[PDB]
Amino acid sequence: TRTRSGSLAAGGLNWASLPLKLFAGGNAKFWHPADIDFTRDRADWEKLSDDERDYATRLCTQFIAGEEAVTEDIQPFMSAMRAEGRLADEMYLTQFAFEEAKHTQVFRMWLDAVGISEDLHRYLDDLPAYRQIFYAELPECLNALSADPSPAAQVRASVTYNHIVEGMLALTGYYAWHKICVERAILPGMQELVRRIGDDERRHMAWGTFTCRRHVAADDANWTVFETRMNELIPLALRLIEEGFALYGDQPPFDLSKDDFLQYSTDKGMRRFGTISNARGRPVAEIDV
Amino acid sequence: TRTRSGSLAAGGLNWASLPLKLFAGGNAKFWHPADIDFTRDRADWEKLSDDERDYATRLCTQFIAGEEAVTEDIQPFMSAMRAEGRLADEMYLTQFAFEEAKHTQVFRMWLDAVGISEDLHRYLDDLPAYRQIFYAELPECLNALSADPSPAAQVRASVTYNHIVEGMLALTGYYAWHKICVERAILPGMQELVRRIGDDERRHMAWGTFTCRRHVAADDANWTVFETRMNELIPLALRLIEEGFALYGDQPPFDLSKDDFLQYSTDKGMRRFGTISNARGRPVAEIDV
Ligand SMILES: CCCCCCCCCCCCCC(=O)O
Ligand SMILES: CCCCCCCCCCCCCC(=O)O
Ligand SMILES: [Fe+3]
Ligand SMILES: [Fe+3]
Ligand SMILES: [Mn+3]
Ligand SMILES: [Mn+3]
Repeated sequence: TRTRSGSLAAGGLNWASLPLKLFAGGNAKFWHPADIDFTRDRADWEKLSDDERDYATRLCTQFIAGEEAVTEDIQPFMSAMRAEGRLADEMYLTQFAFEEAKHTQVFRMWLDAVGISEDLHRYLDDLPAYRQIFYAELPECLNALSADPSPAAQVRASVTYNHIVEGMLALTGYYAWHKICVERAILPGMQELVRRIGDDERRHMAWGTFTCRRHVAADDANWTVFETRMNELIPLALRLIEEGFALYGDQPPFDLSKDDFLQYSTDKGMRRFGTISNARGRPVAEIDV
Repeated sequence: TRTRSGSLAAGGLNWASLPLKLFAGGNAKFWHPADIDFTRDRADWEKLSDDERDYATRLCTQFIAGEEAVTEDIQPFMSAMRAEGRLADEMYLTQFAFEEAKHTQVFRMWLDAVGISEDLHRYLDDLPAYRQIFYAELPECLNALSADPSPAAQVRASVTYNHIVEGMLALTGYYAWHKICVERAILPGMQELVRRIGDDERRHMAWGTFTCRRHVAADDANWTVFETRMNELIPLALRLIEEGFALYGDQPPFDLSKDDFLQYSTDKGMRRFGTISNARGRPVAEIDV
């Protein structure tokens, strides 16, 4: 439904804007899935116990379905950016979406490398909080942006996507793979993939932080939205973590500590608020363009 | 609105499917905008005549606005792929969209390198066919997919996007930059950018070809759709080319021949049909999955 082109504006694009800096970062730090050596993970995998394989398969399942979900569910944000006339942010989000596709790809390649070929949905059957987040909260909230690209809708969506799903859940998951792999010096392919996905995620989270901060600065009502949505989801995220532990008698393999993981995740969620609240009362110019 | 996850299916993803082969290709052949040396183009640029700069600025304007448009307008196709349950195609399209963003980026960097900072919309004022394609036909047709992800809607959208805008117009534009730059051995940064964008475009067009072929094979009614939409747009594309020549008295700089360019573009459009018509009557298995 088009009238003008952002790329043709006087002065061009502002390469110093956050989304364009992130885009350039993603270009400089682009990594190739074909560069990750998976040829050693199967040997480690076969040496694990049944329980250890079960746990790691279930963690992997949660990951790859989550990547897939974000790949799909990020799309309405691109639409919102277009509605706001923010080409640089739209550009950034194309990279974001591509990266999530590539995350989906690399987990799939790891699964293939370790010999996993069965339907994995069964690993989500007993994780109702997971399904509530990834099959309901995330798509429903993101999809709202198609009809309502308002600052309030953006903030709600960014909380769900960037601050909870990435900021709380994915980071806690990376910590889980850390606990599984590092001290035992196993699964070097997984380890490498997690490092690289982590690196991409740093940018995705920077974008989400930026997005909430600029709306918060512009209108303190958006702080309301932020705080409310965070407080709604933190317990649901924590329930996901709890349900996962419960399936293993709260004593999973790899010596994972339920209390450690709840503390970690809580910290990750809690630390989010401060990072946004600092935008309150700031000239939007100090935050944006 | 989610129920299952494609990434969790028995047997995983099919790495041999066309969209996944293209995705892997795009990963292997990823190019960095920061690798293109632009530091020599300004010197060449300043040696051109006013007329030559005018013509090339207008060609560049058409390009970068077109990249921007496709970056934006590809999005509804991702939605259609999701509706069809085709995760591999969705994945591919994230890469496609990212690449168009990066195309937009690199043309913007070239403009900056040559010292162009004015608002460029004025270069489109006298190109009404351009505006009709890029501001009306392309967004309207693509946007239809949001509400109607049917095979017929997909085919119409793919004709507009892949077969006309890329297949006919962009290819003719690459030929224009070839005529401008190669024999004179100028603008090595432009030349390099055009080669790299060309390489990405080969994949985008492969995807569009695949998409039309699989719907055509599945139902010959989709051949109707294809043929009709092509025949509707070819004259509009040719009018775009004509209007561009007319502004320069049908004798632009760089010794460009109107008749040569009309023949080239016509050939590019015409050659499209055969590539799709061969899918008629074929088992879809010979074309897809
Ligand atoms: C004890 C560990 C429980 C950790 C929870 C695992 C859930 C994985 C969430 C995946 C989200 C991916 C989102 C993204 O890539 O941006
Ligand atoms: C005599 C030359 C006239 C050529 C027409 C120039 C129009 C440029 C179209 C740009 C389309 C970009 C689409 C894409 O990148 O996929
Ligand atoms: Fe992410
Ligand atoms: Fe393209
Ligand atoms: Mn990810
Ligand atoms: Mn392009």
